[PDB]
Amino acid sequence: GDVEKGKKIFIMKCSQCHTVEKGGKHKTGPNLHGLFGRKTGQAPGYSYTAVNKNKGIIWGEDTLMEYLENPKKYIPGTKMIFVGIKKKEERADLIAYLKKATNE
Ligand code: HEC
Repeated sequence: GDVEKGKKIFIMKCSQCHTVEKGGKHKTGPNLHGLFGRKTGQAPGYSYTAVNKNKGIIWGEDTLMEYLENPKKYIPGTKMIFVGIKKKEERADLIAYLKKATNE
């Protein structure tokens, strides 16, 4: 996917609620650094819903592809208030950006 496009998607659709940098602060949503290969609900010091805490999946390329299409379908009860990203290419660009930025 395209990291620069993915970065723009992130800035416009996610960055008001999320940071990605190491040590980034929690806002409405959790800091996302380290997300890849980690279970749901593991950002240190963030208070998740019980459903996000107990979803029990590992974040990676394919689970982010599904989740970001319709968060509340993937985790009913989530407090992430976000309709989703319908186009797979936008999702794939965004996820390429996250795999860089949350690992950098
Ligand atoms: C822009 C498309 C994004 C992307 C890529 C993500 N979010 Fe959010 N998010 C928000 C809140 C309140 C939560 C916690 C939800 C809960 O506890 O039920 C989340 C959670 C996530 C995750 C899961 C993180 C984990 O550690 O399991 C992920 C992968 C994620 N988000 C990605 C809040 C918001 C928003 C507030 C209005 C907005 C906009 C976004 N998030 C957008 C995005």
